[PDB]
Amino acid sequence: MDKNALRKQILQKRMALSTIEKSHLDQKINQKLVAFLTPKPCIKTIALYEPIKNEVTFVDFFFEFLKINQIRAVYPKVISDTEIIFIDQETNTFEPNQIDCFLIPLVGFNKDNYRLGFGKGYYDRYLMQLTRQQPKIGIAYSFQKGDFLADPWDVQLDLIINDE
Ligand SMILES: Nc1nc(=O)c2c([nH]1)N=C[C@H](CNc1ccc(C(=O)N[C@@H](CCC(=O)O)C(=O)O)cc1)N2CO
Ligand SMILES: Nc1ncnc2c1ncn2[C@@H]1O[C@H](COP(=O)(O)OP(=O)(O)O)[C@@H](O)[C@H]1O
Ligand SMILES: [Mg+2]
Repeated sequence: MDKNALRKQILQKRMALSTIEKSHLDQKINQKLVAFLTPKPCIKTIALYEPIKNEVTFVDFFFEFLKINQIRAVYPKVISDTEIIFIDQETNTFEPNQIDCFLIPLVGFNKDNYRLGFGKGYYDRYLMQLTRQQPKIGIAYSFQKGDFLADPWDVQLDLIINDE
């Protein structure tokens, strides 16, 4: 349904979310997230993101679950307008394969688990460098589901953790 039309629609529905609901959906999601990792304590370095246009938020206790398990959290930083890189708190940059798992922010997703981002293409571009079959998990509210045809360059997400 044209990636652009489906963006404005979902993005707007997400911006109209009430604090209490958002809170109720982020809590649920962060919990499915903690229960998602524990059963495979192999992730030593994980890719997160800094919630922006009302995206799913990462809660305090989630950051604590990573703290007591010595898991490093690296975040995306746009270099120019070409590519993005991932760095940690001390600002050291970790190469693509130094990252064991990617928790990705998104606007929408279709039945084939393809992502719909801001339209820049940084993630599709980046996530092609992963040669370790690292998990590409999309984080999102259950209503971010959308019907759109994927382009040849679109990266397919392995799992889409949502409030369900
Ligand atoms: N929290 C988060 N959300 C994201 O979806 C996002 C992020 N992290 N992680 C890195 C990339 C970068 N996404 C970007 C999206 C848009 C523009 C951009 O074009 N900015 C406009 C601003 C609009 C304006 O004021 O005109 C510009 O042209 O300046 C840059 C980077 N990304 C994707 O998952
Ligand atoms: N892996 C890639 N290599 C080269 N160009 C890309 C790649 N991925 C995306 N692009 C370009 O960047 C743009 C990103 O648009 P789009 O895929 O719709 O963004 P989004 O993933 O945020 O929905 C596309 O028009 C495309 O031409
Ligand atoms: Mg794409």
